[PDB]
Amino acid sequence: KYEELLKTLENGINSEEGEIRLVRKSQGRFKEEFNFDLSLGSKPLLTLKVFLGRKPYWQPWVEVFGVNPNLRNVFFGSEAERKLYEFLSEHFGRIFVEYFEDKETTYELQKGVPPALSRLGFELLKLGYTYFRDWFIPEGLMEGGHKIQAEKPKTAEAKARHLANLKKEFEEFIGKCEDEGLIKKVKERYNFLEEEAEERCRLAAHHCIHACERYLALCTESSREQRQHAGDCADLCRLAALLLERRSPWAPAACELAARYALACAERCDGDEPLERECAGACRRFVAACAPLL
Amino acid sequence: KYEELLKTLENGINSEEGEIRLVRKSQGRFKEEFNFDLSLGSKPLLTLKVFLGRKPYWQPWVEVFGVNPNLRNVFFGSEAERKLYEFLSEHFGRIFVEYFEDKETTYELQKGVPPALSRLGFELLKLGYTYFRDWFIPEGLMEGGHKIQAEKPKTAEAKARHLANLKKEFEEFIGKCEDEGLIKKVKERYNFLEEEAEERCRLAAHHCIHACERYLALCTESSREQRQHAGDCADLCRLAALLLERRSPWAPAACELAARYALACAERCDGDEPLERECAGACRRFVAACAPL
Amino acid sequence: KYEELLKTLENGINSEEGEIRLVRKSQGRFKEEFNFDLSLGSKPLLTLKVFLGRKPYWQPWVEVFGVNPNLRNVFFGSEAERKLYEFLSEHFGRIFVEYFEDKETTYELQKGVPPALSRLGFELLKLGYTYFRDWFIPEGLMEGGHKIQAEKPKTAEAKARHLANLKKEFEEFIGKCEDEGLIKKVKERYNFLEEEAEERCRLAAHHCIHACERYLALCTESSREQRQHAGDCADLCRLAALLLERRSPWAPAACELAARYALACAERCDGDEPLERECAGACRRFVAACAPL
Amino acid sequence: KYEELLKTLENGINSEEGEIRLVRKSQGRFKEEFNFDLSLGSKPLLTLKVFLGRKPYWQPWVEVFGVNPNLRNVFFGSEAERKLYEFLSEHFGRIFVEYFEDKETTYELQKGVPPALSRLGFELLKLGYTYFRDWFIPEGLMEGGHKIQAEKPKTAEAKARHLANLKKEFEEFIGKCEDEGLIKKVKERYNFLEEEAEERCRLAAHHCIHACERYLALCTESSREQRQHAGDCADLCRLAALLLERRSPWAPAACELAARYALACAERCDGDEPLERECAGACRRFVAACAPL
Amino acid sequence: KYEELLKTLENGINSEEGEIRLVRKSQGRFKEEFNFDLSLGSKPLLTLKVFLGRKPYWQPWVEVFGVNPNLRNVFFGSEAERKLYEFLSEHFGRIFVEYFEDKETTYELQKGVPPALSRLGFELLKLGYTYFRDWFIPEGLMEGGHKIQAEKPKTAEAKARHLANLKKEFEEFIGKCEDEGLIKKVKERYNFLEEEAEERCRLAAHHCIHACERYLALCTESSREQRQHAGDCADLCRLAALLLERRSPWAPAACELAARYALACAERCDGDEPLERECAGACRRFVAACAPLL
Amino acid sequence: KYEELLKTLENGINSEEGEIRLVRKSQGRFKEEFNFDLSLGSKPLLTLKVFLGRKPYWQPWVEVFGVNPNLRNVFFGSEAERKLYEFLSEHFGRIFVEYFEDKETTYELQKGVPPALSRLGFELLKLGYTYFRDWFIPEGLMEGGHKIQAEKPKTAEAKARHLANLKKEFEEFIGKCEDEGLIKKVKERYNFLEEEAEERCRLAAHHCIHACERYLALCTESSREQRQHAGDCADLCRLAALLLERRSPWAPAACELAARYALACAERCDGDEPLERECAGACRRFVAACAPLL
Repeated sequence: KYEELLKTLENGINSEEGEIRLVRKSQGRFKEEFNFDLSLGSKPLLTLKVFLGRKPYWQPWVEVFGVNPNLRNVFFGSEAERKLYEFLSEHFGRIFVEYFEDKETTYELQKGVPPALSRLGFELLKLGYTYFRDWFIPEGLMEGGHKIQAEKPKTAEAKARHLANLKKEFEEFIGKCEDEGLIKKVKERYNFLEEEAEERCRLAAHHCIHACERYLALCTESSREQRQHAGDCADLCRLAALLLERRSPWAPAACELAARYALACAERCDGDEPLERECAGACRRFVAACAPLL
Repeated sequence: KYEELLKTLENGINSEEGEIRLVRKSQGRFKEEFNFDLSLGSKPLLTLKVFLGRKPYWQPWVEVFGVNPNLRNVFFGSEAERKLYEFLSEHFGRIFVEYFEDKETTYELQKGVPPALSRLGFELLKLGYTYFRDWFIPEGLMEGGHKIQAEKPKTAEAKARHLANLKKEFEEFIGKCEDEGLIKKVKERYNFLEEEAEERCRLAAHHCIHACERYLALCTESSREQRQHAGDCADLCRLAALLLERRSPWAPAACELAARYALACAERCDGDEPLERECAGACRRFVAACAPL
Repeated sequence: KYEELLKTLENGINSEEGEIRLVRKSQGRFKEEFNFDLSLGSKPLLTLKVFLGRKPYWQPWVEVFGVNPNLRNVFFGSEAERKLYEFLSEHFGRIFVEYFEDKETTYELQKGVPPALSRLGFELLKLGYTYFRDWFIPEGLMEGGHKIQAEKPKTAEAKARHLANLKKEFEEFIGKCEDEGLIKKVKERYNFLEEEAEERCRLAAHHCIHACERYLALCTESSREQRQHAGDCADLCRLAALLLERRSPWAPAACELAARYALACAERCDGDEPLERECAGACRRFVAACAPL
Repeated sequence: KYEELLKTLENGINSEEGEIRLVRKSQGRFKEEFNFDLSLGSKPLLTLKVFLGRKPYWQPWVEVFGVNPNLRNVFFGSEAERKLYEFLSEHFGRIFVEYFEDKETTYELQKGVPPALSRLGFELLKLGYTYFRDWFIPEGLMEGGHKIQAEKPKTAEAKARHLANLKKEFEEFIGKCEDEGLIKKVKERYNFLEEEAEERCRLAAHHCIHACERYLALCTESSREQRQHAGDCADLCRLAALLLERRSPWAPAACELAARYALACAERCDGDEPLERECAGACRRFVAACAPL
Repeated sequence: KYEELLKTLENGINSEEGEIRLVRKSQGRFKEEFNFDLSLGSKPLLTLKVFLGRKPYWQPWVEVFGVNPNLRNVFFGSEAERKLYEFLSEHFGRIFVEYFEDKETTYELQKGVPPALSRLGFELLKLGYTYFRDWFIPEGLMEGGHKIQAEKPKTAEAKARHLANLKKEFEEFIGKCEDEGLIKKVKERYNFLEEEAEERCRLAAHHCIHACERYLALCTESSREQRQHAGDCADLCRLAALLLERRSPWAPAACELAARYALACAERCDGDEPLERECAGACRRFVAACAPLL
Repeated sequence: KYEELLKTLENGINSEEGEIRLVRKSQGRFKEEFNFDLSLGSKPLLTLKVFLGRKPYWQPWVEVFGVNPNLRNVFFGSEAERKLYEFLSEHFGRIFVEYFEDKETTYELQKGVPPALSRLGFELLKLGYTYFRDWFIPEGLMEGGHKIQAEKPKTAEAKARHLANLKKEFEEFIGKCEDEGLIKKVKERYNFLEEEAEERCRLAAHHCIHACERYLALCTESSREQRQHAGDCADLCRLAALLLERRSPWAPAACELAARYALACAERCDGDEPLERECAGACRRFVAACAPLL
């Protein structure tokens, strides 16, 4: 677990803004803790502070800080930044990021944007981090207190709680804002999250319906509670589909429901056959397509 | 209006228990207020105290009280009771009924049953009265204070307001009660409503549906957030009937979805024109139908 | 007290609509309780139910009810109504008036107008009744429950308590109402009060002013926090009259300042002596005057 | 039940002020409802309006009202009043008494005395009525609304519920009142109760004590958390009597301890058997006794 | 902006307790951040940690810490201390100050004095800092957590909110205290703030009245809404004046009001003339004299 | 005060897990502040950070941190650990302890055990620390934020408030837990606290009763308010005794009360005699035996 990191950074992480490399390393406060100094090309970029974990009670986390102010406009918002986080998410469930050198994000948070929807928070949201905390402790009191903390959801349940929470704070945010430029930006971000879910739902439903359609169709010895299951599930997935194909905002409400009786259709039509292997199957992939919506 | 009454009561109402007749009438405290004493068969039955209204600010109401105790087990739960309320429901939007002589209603109310779902209150609910109050003022203080008051909803908006609250009142009792017979009785009363509600949805959605088709069709100068609104509303309402069609089990969930984005259509398609008047109208008559679900 | 009454009512009250006469009287439920039926001209008018008091614990009160419907558009809004209340205000600190037959009052109350500012309630407000209750108990439950109850303030302290609350009640209605005619009517009723309140201030400040001059002057053994208190109070009250003098627009702000540090003078200059009795007194009669501002 | 009444009232109740007799009776609004007019000596006294009950859902009640004002200083505070309530307490679990003609009660209620501790309410408290309501609806609105309503406790559980609340109501008044005579009167009324409560404890603990001895003794198949429960309860109750024995000053603190772990015995030793029925029973009759302490 | 500081400390800051001089400097955590070590005379005194700002989203701040315990009773409460803060306010809108070595202030805060009214907080209050935070994080958890943070108000509005807030906490404080010595001290402080405002109001009113007096007096073509404006404003300023001349506590309530119709008089009587140049003028200086009261 | 520490650690603190010794020392942030590095036998163990106090406003405190992860299972839970804290309580009223290297305690806190009843918190509870705070600041935000802080009660009053508080949180805890193993552990701990108090109460009562018994017995010129005092107190102490001898849970409720009228008996029966010297005496020792219960 420790070496996937050290070796990945030793070879380097490439980017169009320069290649990201390890400059210096040092032991952190605990035995499972380390400081990694990084360069971009040859110039100093930032430091990672890492804790590797101690099973079972202590999770790994990584802290990115000490960004070179001279690279702040170059780095923040660059594919360099993206590729670094992509790498970190592969290994760390909790991440902290100092935002002093990030003018965009800084500005946005000060205007009340939910943390998950700021320039920087959304980079992490895209990578699956769902629970956010915005720290802004006065540096005069304690330094290094201007950080976004982000964690991946431990269950399907918290994840939905969190997305529900972000949905609430967004709408609450939309309602109090009076910057036309800012609102538009914030909205592109939600849609993009909404949008990617809607497009997979569009298809999973297609092939959930056809699984349900084909199921009740030719499968010989089935119930009527089951041809009412595959029967109705397919029609839910149909309407869900209708709203999503016209890209209507009321689609996920439809998707959410259709998911329930795809789950109900999945759960109860399954067994050993090829058809209920794929009907219940396609439902569950339909039930799955719906979760990141809400 | 008063002569409509005097004529019916003099004429009689037939029932398995005898004819209900006007015995005697008299002028009340007010100008449009009257007391009608009724007999059932050969015996005295009860009094109606009626107010005919003073439009627009004073609604008509009727109070049923002073039941003959010799007839107490004869009247409550009878065709006589139905025939009278069925009758009264046609002229009064507001009704009061003393339930002292009705042990069922009494017992049920004493054990926490919502008034609309009590033996007596339920008869009124069948006839369209949606708002209920259970009064139980001590007689040592003021005479004439054990009454169920019930009202017809003032608007489609109110009609739905009353029913949603009643659903909420229903589940609380259900969960906190521990008498199965009572619970079975009450659930049964509740269930009958839902089933009748589904058939009410079959049509209300219909004259709601041809209303949204009619709205987005010819009404040109509307927003386009509105035609996605009126557009999606209709199809939600389209899918729903389909489930009641086959009388399907996964139906009440859907009308519940379809009703929420039927309300959003009502709210956002406001207007002075005929086209948006009947559109929002037809949507809202569907939602009221939907509430006990 | 009762003979004062019997004599006046037998004698008559003159008005543009006819003479109000005692038709018939009768002993009530209690010893000092009586019903007086009145005629207006040739026709029956209404009943007064009166209580004469049982000092100190039972205040006198009068209830106006049972209005002749043939005269309903004749009486409400008339010299007859004024003459009766103007009369009643001289003997009863508490009054009840059924407003069923008064559509204005009805409508206004139904649309959320505070009772004191309704057509009917306002007549009572003019006569010094400051505390109001709008009762609207359903007649199916209890007969005789649509009444405005109004009371004269028990103290200068109460007098001001009632009026401050009414100002608060006024602005809420103003802001949430969307009927200009009604709002204009109500603001007009409100405005008339303020204007009359300003002239009430012209004098109340006066016999408040010579009271503080009189207080700090000769009363020696008082604190010195008190003479800055009574001292500043007076001059605040001095500057204020000056603005009402010229009937100036920047006036109501000032009495509002002067009233706050008139209250602080009341509160801190307490005492058994005549000098502090009339000082705090005269300050407090000024504040009550000030409240609707 | 009604003939028990008619006979007693016709017969008379003797007292220092004269014989109370039935003057006249009449059928009320309901079947078991009757009005009895009474005379005291040669003069008319008051009316009883009575309800005999309709088991199980309608408790009997009696309302005392319409007192002869010529006798107002004769009746309230008299053997006549005691003899009537002492009598009524034997047939009615619920009582209403108009207190208009009782200045003491009036004054006390007007000055914030809890009803049970007012002159009138206290007479009822002596007879076992534990739940009180002081009604004071304005007569301009509804006639017959100044009454004390008092009820016998429905269970040992309720009996204690009423008394604990009254203790709480007592200390608030005590602390916020500044009339020593009134406070002395009220404390005196309160004190008399506590003293009588202690003797009530002497026995209730007793038939509570032999009940727990009887419980843990032979009842074998009980938990062992229960025999420490029933075990400790009893000894707490054992130590307590010992302090009332000598009528000791450190006593009320102890019954207060012993009552808390008497309640825990009630709560945890539940059961269908006779042995746990009378055990929890005897514990709970002790706690109700304990509450005013 | 950076050099006004470095040079001012290089020449020195004088005081009767010794001269304040720069001993050592060092780069802080960010590029715009620095540590300045200071001496008093020749002896070590304290360190400043400074952030210079990064327009537009990051304000400058300065942190004073690491006070020599040996100079704690000499330094705290001295003109040396005063002159140092006077200098800092000239350049920094936010300041943090460690109070371990300050027995007076420490004691007072522990007794509940609002932070703005403690020995040390009032030194800063005098210099215009209006928003306060009292930090007392356990040093065992985090060191350097016993600090007063103080900021200047960003608007006239917040300033009044803050003064209102301090007025509320003071009165609330007065009411719960039972130390005769402490209360007296706390009160001298409020008065001094109250007092300095009252004395300028005394005069601004004098010359606001005379501006209004002279205005309605000789100015030929004016309205009656305007001779009611200058007319009434002058009389407000008069009463205000009366209460302030007898030094009555109820004066600022009067001053506050008179300000409104001095503002109303200022706003509406102004235009091109010499007289409304100075009438509206004198009102606005009267409206201005009133603000620091409340 | 400073040297009792330095010398005690120089000679060493012994334990069966090895002897605890000073490795290195260093000056802390303040003049009254120090870092002590410690060894177990010859191996590194942990660091103490100490503040010695500055009378009157600043209490001493000590911070234990930087535990060797390699000794974490050896150290935590060992008599070595016990003896170190025993020593610290003798000199410090406030203590902070880092718990990363403590698997037992860590696990338990994460399950909601009141801090005073965790493995580590109870070690301190036994030593008289009564007020607890559980810190778990994210190390990514600030390191060294996973600590238990514990303080001794400043008065008899707070102490009872605290014990009452722990009693409330315990019962509240018992009610929400669903780990049979964990609950049992948590309960042994409360009982042990409850138990040690009950056993002293058993005896103090014995000799309080006999003090009261002997008092009213032979003492010639006494009141009847006094023979009602010693009279009744003895009987309270008797019942209290009865419940405690059968070890009934309802005993301290009895003990609590009996304490009141032992106090009442103590206070009022005392004076110059040998008997009221010991009666009031024995009561007060009875009143005293009761306090740590609740």
